[PDB]
Amino acid sequence: RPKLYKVMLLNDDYTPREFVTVVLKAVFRMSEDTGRRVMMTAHRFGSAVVVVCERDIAETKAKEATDLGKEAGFPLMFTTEPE
Ligand SMILES: NC(=O)[C@@H](N)Cc1ccc(O)cc1
Repeated sequence: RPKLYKVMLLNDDYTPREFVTVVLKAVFRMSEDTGRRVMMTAHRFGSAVVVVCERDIAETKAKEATDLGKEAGFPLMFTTEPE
């Protein structure tokens, strides 16, 4: 029985709010609306659960989404943690 992993969106003071949104759309197939809501959830409370899936997939999507911010000169960070 594989363990499932939460992909966590973390907060920072630098990454633009709308950039986080379009990342969430592109990588996690969220709409504009859901993207804003999740993005703001991290914005206020420090973090937010984006998705929960198999480990290897969680790691892949966390890396992709983080690399988008990274190569843009942003500290945007997606992590995985187990449940
Ligand atoms: N520009 C800002 O004010 C950031 N707090 C926006 C942001 C929200 C959520 C995040 O996971 C990351 C960044």
